[PDB]
Amino acid sequence: FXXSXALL
Repeated sequence: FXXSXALL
């Protein structure tokens, strides 16, 4: 969840 792990 919350995108790819780049930002979150």
